Amino acid sequence: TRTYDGDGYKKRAACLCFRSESEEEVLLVSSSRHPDRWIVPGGGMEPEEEPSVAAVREVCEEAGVKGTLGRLVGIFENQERKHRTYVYVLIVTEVLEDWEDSVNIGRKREWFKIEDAIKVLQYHKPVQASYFET
Ligand SMILES: O=P(O)(O)O[C@H]1[C@H](OP(=O)(O)O)[C@@H](OP(=O)(O)O)[C@H](OP(=O)(O)O)[C@@H](OP(=O)(O)O)[C@H]1OP(=O)(O)O
Ligand SMILES: [Cl-]
Ligand SMILES: [Cl-]
Ligand SMILES: [Mg+2]
Repeated sequence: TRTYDGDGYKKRAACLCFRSESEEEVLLVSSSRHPDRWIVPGGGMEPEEEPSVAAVREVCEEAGVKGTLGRLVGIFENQERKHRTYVYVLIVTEVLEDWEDSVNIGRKREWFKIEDAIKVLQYHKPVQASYFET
């Protein structure tokens, strides 16, 4: 069930999934519509679901990782698609071999240096590239 802010923006949460507390390498996943493209894992908040809980759930489902939830980076809007995403830091400590989206849609995941994550996100996901700006 999709959820919405009072202005009709779809509510989402995502994590920047870093290998370590150095925050030098981040985990991206393949787009569902266009698997040769990369995105930051994330998705819709469920009814009454805390944003931090949605963020951790979505990255388990999409990226097959778990770890130590860190700070909220910020809340980011996509004007064209009308959604508003809470973006958290997650320090990955568990990498699961088979995860929901690997099994269901053959979703891929890959580690990127921050500068390379920004590069591959820029064309189709410039707001997600902006997650990294600070
Ligand atoms: O229309 P697309 O380009 O395929 O994009 C879709 C769409 O995102 P937009 O809202 O930016 O269009 C989905 O959202 P809904 O249509 O379900 O509201 C989203 O699902 P989430 O917001 O829950 O992530 C899904 O992404 P995914 O399959 O990664 O969950 C994402 O496709 P991509 O981001 O993979 O291209
Ligand atoms: Cl790192
Ligand atoms: Cl976006
Ligand atoms: Mg998603």
